[PDB]
Amino acid sequence: SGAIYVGNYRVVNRHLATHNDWANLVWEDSSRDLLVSSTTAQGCDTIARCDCQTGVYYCSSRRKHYPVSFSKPSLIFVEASEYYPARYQSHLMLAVGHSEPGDCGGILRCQHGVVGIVSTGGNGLVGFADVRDLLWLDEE
Ligand SMILES: COc1ccccc1CC(=O)N1CCO[C@@H](C(N)=O)C1
Ligand SMILES: [Zn+2]
Repeated sequence: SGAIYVGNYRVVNRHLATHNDWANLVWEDSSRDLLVSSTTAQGCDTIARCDCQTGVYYCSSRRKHYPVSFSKPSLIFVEASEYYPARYQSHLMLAVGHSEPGDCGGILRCQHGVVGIVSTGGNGLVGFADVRDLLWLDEE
């Protein structure tokens, strides 16, 4: 589990969104596994606006943050899971690292701020849903 709290937005994996998230919906995209809902309180996270390919992510199944090198956001075939059939997920970045299903939501960050959240995994890989192109998270 896990979310990004920036401004009056909450960014979560679409497959982990709650009824309150759907009832206060700002934007959602199944092909990216992302959903954004509105919040009453202002958050403290800031979004990275860069093309870094190195950063650090939180892994809840190890209670640890790991440094990683990750690929640029792209269209990748992801195997079937409990939440989606096997399909192409867009804006996904891959790294070598530990991830279990419940690790979804962990933040990936670089020197500039939050880059994305854990979305996929398996066999020593971890995939992150990028948020650096969502410029509207910084305003309104
Ligand atoms: C954290 O992912 C792991 C890790 C190890 C093994 C399996 C998973 C589960 C997984 O790949 N999912 C969860 C549901 O959403 C899927 C998606 N975003 O397409 C991806
Ligand atoms: Zn950066």
